[PDB]
Amino acid sequence: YDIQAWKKQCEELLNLIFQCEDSEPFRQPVDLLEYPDYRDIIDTPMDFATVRETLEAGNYESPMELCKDVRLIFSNSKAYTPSKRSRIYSMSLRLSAFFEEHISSVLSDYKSALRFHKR
Ligand SMILES: CC(=O)NCc1cn[nH]c1
Repeated sequence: YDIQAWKKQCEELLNLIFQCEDSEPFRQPVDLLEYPDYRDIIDTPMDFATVRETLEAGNYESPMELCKDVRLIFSNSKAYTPSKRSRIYSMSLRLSAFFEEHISSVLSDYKSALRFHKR
């Protein structure tokens, strides 16, 4: 029933993601000195520290908005990878599976709480 519960649930899931070794390439913005052509390929950079800061600033209205930015981290990795067998891209796929497994109930609970509110 709780329309606000998603926020702390997302904070806890972000804490788990930061503990995951697979998140290391995605914890901070991609370094443009390390990858000079990054912005030629990627229009909208995204990373987990930016997601956490947006959440903590009260700049997400719903977990769907947070989920769209997290999914953008993964699609950027897929777009930038020179190979589907690359190390960083392979880490992104495992991390994506972990994220999707955990975000599912957060989204379902939120949508059901909002439907109850508007009943
Ligand atoms: C496949 C890919 O995303 N390469 C760029 C990168 C390097 N560290 N984090 C991202």
